[PDB]
Parts: sequence; C-alpha cells; structure tokens
Amino acid sequence: EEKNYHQPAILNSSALRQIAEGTSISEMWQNDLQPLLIERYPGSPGSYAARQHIMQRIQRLQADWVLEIDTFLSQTPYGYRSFSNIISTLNPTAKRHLVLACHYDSKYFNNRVFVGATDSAVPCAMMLELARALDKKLLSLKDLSLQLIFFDGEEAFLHWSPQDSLYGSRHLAAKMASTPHPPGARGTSQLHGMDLLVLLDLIGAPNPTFPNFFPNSARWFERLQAIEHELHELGLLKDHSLEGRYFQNYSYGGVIQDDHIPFLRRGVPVLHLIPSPFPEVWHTMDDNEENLDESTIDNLNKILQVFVLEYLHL
Ligand SMILES: *[C@@H]1O[C@H](CO)[C@@H](O[C@@H]2O[C@H](CO)[C@@H](O)[C@H](O)[C@H]2NC(C)=O)[C@H](O)[C@H]1NC(C)=O
Ligand SMILES: [Cl-]
Ligand SMILES: [Zn+2]
Repeated sequence: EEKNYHQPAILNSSALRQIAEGTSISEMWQNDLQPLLIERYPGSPGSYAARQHIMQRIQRLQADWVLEIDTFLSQTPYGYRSFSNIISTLNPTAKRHLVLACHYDSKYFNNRVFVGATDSAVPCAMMLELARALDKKLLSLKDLSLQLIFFDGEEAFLHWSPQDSLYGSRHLAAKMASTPHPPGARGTSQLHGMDLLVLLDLIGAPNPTFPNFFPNSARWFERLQAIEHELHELGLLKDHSLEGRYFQNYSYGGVIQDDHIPFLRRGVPVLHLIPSPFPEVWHTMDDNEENLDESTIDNLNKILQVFVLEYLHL
C-alpha cells in the first residue's frame, strides 16, 4: 500500500555534513563493536553476553526504544537449544516500520576462535552506532517509525539446510505473520507493517560491491547510490573512489539465503546489504578485527544514517 508510494525527504548539503560529522567510527569500534567480537553462537554464554551488550547499549539512549526478546527452543543437529532474537522498536503501535537487521550469532565451528567480524558483528555495531548518532533526531518521533532486529541463529550449526539455518528469522517472521498489528486490528499482521527490511550482512571488508538484488527495492537501492554519490562529492567520505563505489549499477543473478528469506517469501520488501562477492575472509578464522577496514565502515555508516533519516523524513 503506502510502502509502495513512500518517498524519502531528501536532505540538503548542510544537513549531509551534519550527519557525516555526528557519527564516530572510533566510538563504534570501542563501545559498540569490540564487545561483540566474542564467540557467540546460539545458546552459548557468549551469546548471552552479546545479547546483554546489545540491550545495554540500546537502553542507554534517550530515544524511547522498546526492547523485546523473542526466546524459543528449536531442534538442532545438537538437540534442542535456545535462541533469542532481539527487537528494539520505537513507537511499537505505529502502523509502519522501517526495519534494520543483522544476525548477532557467530557460526559454531585452528586452535583459534571464529568471531564473525563482518558476519556480523560489524552490521550489528553499525545498527548500534546509527541508533546513537541519530538519538536526538530519533527522540523527536515520540505513523512510520524505526525497528532494529538482531536475529539469533542465522547460521547452520552443521551444514546449511532449510532446517539447519535461519532459526531466529524463520521463527520471528512467523511470529510476526500471526500477530495482529496494530494491536486490536483485524486482517493485518506485524509483517504487514514492515515498510522495508534492510538486512546488513558481511559488512567490514575493504572494497565491498553490493548488487541491486530486488526490483521491488530497486528505487531504495537507487537512493543508496545517490547518497554515496553526494556524500562523496561533498568530501564527506574517506578513501573513496567513484570507480570503486559500493553501490553499483549491477543486478544479481542468483538467490542468496539469509535472514530476509522468511520475510521476503511472505511479501515483505527487502533491501539486502550483502556484498557479492562475499569477503575473502568469509567463514574463516580470519574474519576478525584485523581484516576489517575502518574507512569503509565509517563510510557506510554515513550512507546508511542518511538513508534512514531520509526515509523517516528526519
Ligand atoms: C537545509 O536543511 C536544513 C534542515 O536541517 C535547514 O535548516 C533549518 O532551517 C529552518 C528555517 O529557519 C529552521 O526552522 C530549522 O531550525 C533549521 N534546522 C537546523 C537543524 O538548523 C537549512 O536552512 C536548509 N538550508 C538550505 C540552504 O536549504
Ligand atoms: Cl553453548
Ligand atoms: Zn556467516
């Protein structure tokens, strides 16, 4: 309905510089990102500490985020285990929400530990830094708002299959599909109030190239392209080339499995910020803090924060 005709309020140069300046890559690194770089596969003590970190960093902000933990047991190749997706919503009774999402588990695995630095500590920390950098503007919103989702159990425990993967997202898309929205309404569920799902995944590697995956989000991907482009021209990006842009005029010809899968196949539009090709380090012990690129991530935070403000008209 409205989602289909919704237009961004495009911000001027002055307002661009403000967004570029009001985000801190170093704050994100030390306060949002470093505490997540721990083994945190589903049900582990590392999972719990990560969950606690996420909630804590969320609670500390004046915007009136409403947190909710969707916990549940699912059969795994290692028997029943516990999962906990984390939902942070502003204005939970607002009809429409822009949704941001990462998976916050790490994949269960040299006498080294897998910490999924791109996969996906960085996407989560970016979500966190967005919530902090925009706090004051998000505070004003207190019938479209913002939701953050951190999915648990994205990864296969053993071998990626329909039943061994995406435990978090598949359980939550279904919860949301059978839950009336707004509360005490008839016919319409919580998925239906999902304007757009923007899934960040595998972000942090140098020189990422993000395809335009879905016609029904193509105009939103376009907005990312114009945004990168304008932040670039204003000298607000770092180590940034037009020839090496993140957001390319490229469509993708395969199907990627990820947390958007159970929302997409129920008709939620998806803007899938996963690069192709996948980072050199993907599903290797090398996916660590060392192999991450500061300026890339700093840059994408600014593209992303602008995208978000424009969508919310903020
Ligand atoms: C570009 O956009 C910004 C939006 O932030 C404009 O600044 C606003 O100007 C109006 C008009 O007086 C004020 O009500 C707001 O208080 C201003 N906002 C802020 C955050 O300062 C800015 O004037 C616009 N500039 C141009 C050249 O178009
Ligand atoms: Cl465990
Ligand atoms: Zn992965």
